Amino acid sequence: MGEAPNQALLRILKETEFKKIKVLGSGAFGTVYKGLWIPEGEKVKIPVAIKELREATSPKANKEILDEAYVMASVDNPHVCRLLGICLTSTVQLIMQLMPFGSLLDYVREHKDNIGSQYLLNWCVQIAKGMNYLEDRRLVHRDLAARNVLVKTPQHVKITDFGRAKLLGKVPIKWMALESILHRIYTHQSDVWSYGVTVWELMTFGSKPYDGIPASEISSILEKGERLPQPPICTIDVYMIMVKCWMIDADSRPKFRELIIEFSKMARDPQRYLVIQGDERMHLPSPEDMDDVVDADEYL
Ligand SMILES: CO[C@@H]1CCN(c2nccc(Nc3cc4n(C5CCC6(CC5)OCCO6)c(C)cn4n3)n2)C[C@@H]1F
Ligand SMILES: [Cl-]
Ligand SMILES: [Cl-]
Ligand SMILES: [Cl-]
Ligand SMILES: [Cl-]
Repeated sequence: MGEAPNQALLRILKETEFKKIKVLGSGAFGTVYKGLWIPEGEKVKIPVAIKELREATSPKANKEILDEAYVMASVDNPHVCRLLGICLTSTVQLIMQLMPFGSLLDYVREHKDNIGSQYLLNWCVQIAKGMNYLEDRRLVHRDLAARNVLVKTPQHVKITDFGRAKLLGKVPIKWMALESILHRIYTHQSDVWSYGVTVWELMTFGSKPYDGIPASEISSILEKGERLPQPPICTIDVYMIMVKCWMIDADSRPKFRELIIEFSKMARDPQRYLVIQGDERMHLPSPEDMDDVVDADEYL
């Protein structure tokens, strides 16, 4: 025992236990469907996202989806997405929890006129909680960004996208720490950098970081000492935390546990820390042969 044994269970599901209802999106990875999973013998209906392979089943693609599935089967935290199982059909399918409100990036862009300070600062806490869990599990995420946080409810977000994640190419330069761009060094403290950019995406309502700058210049821009600008809604309190995440010395950046502490202090008095016009009034969502629908988080 030099590392501890990963005693996670990989569950293999029959195709007959589930049904695809609509497509939620498609890329070069394949297709995410909305479905229901109904495990045999249990009077339980579980809403799922089924990520099917690209149909072009291929040793390289099949390798990489199973690496993602390895990590997603191995995590268990309220702010991290878990895999429910695999189906080993001709195109392999990962069965995941449905996060019905989508990515947090798209959510902030769509709902900006009704997102208030309490929600933004609570999202920051939740992402810091889930990243602190990944640090405990010894996983460096390597692709933290507001695209890769999903919304179960507006009150409940989870980190996803474990397809870069590593223990202990085309790359997302504008979320990466300087050591990662220059030297390929990745650490928990380089995910802290990306957390800073992620918070910046949220507090700017989904604005693109470094918009217009070619990715070759980013490393030189950063070496010269420039960072992303203070979002309009942000007090110096919140923005100084973003700045601290973007220090050159990685050990001078905050820990995820300290981000939990700081953002949760701020979340007890939101309007002292983010200034949003109309904040006091803003009210967001809180939610069909569907008697036996249980969410995956209650199906242990
Ligand atoms: C491209 O591989 C990723 C792997 C991670 N993923 C995921 N993990 C754990 C649960 C879950 N659940 C879910 C996803 C969605 N979506 C979208 C979100 C945005 C989207 C299309 C699917 O995924 C990213 C690109 O575009 C919607 C409208 C409802 N739910 N519920 N998804 C989403 C992808 F599969
Ligand atoms: Cl692990
Ligand atoms: Cl801006
Ligand atoms: Cl200001
Ligand atoms: Cl601090």
